[PDB]
Amino acid sequence: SMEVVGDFEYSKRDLVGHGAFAVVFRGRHRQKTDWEVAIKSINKKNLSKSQILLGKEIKILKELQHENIVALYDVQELPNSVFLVMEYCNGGDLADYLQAKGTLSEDTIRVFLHQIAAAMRILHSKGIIHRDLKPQNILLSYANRRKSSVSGIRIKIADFGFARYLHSNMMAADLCGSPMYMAPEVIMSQHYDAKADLWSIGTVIYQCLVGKPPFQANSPQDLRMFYEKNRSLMPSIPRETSPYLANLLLGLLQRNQKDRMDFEAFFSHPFLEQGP
Amino acid sequence: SMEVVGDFEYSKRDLVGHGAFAVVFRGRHRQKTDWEVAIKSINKKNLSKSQILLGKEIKILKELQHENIVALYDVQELPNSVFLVMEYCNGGDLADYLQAKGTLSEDTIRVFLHQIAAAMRILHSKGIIHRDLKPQNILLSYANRRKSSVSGIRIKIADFGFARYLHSNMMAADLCGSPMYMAPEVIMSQHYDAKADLWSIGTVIYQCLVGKPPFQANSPQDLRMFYEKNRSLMPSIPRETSPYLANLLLGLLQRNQKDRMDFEAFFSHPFLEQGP
Ligand SMILES: O=C(NCCCNc1nc(Nc2cccc(CN3CCOCC3)c2)ncc1C1CC1)C1CCC1
Ligand SMILES: O=C(NCCCNc1nc(Nc2cccc(CN3CCOCC3)c2)ncc1C1CC1)C1CCC1
Ligand SMILES: [Cl-]
Ligand SMILES: [Cl-]
Repeated sequence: SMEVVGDFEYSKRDLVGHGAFAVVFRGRHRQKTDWEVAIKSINKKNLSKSQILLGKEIKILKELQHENIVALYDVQELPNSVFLVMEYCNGGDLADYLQAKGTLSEDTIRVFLHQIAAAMRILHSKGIIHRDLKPQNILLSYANRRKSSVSGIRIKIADFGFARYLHSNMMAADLCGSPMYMAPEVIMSQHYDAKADLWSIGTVIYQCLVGKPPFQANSPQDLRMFYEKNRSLMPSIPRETSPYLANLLLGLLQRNQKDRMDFEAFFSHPFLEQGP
Repeated sequence: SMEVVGDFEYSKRDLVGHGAFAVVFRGRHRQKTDWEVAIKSINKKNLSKSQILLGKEIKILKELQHENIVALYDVQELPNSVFLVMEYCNGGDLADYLQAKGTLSEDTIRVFLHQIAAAMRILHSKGIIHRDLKPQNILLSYANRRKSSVSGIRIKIADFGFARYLHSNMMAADLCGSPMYMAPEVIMSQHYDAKADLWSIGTVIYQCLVGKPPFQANSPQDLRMFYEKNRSLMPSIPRETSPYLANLLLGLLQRNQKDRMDFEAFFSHPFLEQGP
């Protein structure tokens, strides 16, 4: 029993992930059957009870077209559900890759980070923040399943469900007329969460290096309060960590956004600029 | 020549406002012709080139149903355009009312502010900020055109095109799974623009009292830079202003968001709690 979604199909058995409002299946083109796809099914009624808008991810994925961001191939609307047909990542997620490898070398981390940074450059230039980056939505794709080493992995960022747009300066003036009544922080495009992804990336790199996240907690409750109470945190960096990677990690893992490394500093951090 | 929009109609001659992506016409129910409506026409192609999502205003207007917020009656989608059929405000905007009256008494300001505050309470409870409040989208409605004095005016907030949702604490955990990789400012719901509307309201009240906005500028450019350069501003309050209204104005018109009065303080400000 295959479900049909435009020119594609999937089995409901082939679940490859899910969240509150969506499930994702491995599927394929119905005729070009070696063209695998990831089909995301969103329940409309469940979604309208959140603040999440239905067309946000669609629009973002079209605007973010790039080799380190999952592609969107088709949208199919039904009475109850919307289907997004997107790029399938045949390597699964970074979480599983880490479980299998334990910890990554600094050389491997550098290669992955170069790709994550490329993704982040395209988000940055469109004023998009992801806000929920984690090993579960940083995905691995192998172009040939023969080339199965690090140099055959292409990283692709997924799940923009919790993402948001940041306006620029005239992005406020150009559509909202005279700004005379507009709050200064809106006119000036001041955004508390503009560096959210940089923290995330920090936690992920740290976990690649060390084998655990830098600040664990038994629940969402504990982690909120731990971050509430401790207004300044030092992650534990192993002594063996190269000086520049440690510098990068401590810059990313700044509890206070204003003290956190910004994108240009991240993109041009000396750890990232290397040869082999 | 009347255009038809579901059970309603309008003339293209009866333009009552516009912006970058929309025009609004006075119209009416086709059979109950004394039921006036405001019909907003949005060009789809123009809109998709902005960051603005098409269904945002629709969803917000449904969630904000309230007597000081324009109602949404119908949505009609066409190949090129979406039409929103909304509550018509037969009194026009506050801008025109101010042009005609010059300046308002403190008693009148108190009555208008009570209604604006009621609107703000419903936004606040749904975590919505408007971000572009101004005299042009704070509208006047008269239920009987006979009762034409202040006590016959009902204030209604309009144009949520530039509005945004703020998540709550578990609004992050409840949909985005484990928050272990999530930025602290995202987990904690820290928002630079959470008080944007309070500044706006400040500028509007000030203009009602004084007859001009507190910080004029020849362009959007000047106003941005003036706010960039001057990190602390004192609005000029007339000596005749009642002490508590002056206090309220200076609390709202804080250039720096962190020093600005918050919603609960605004809603319970002693100027607002009065009898006649
Ligand atoms: O997209 C989400 N999470 C990311 C993981 C699931 N989605 C994807 N998974 C994948 N592939 C995948 C993810 C996890 C596991 C696997 C299955 N493994 C493949 C290799 O090893 C065998 C099993 C494959 N590719 C693409 C995608 C996204 C839609 C474009 C959210 C879950 C609701 C949306
Ligand atoms: O909604 C917008 N701006 C607010 C003013 C235009 N819209 C409205 N105007 C009004 N009425 C209105 C506004 C300005 C002028 C007038 C015309 N006057 C009526 C009384 O005196 C005679 C002329 C009437 N009512 C409702 C609405 C909004 C859609 C629900 C934006 C313009 C693109 C969206
Ligand atoms: Cl957004
Ligand atoms: Cl939003």
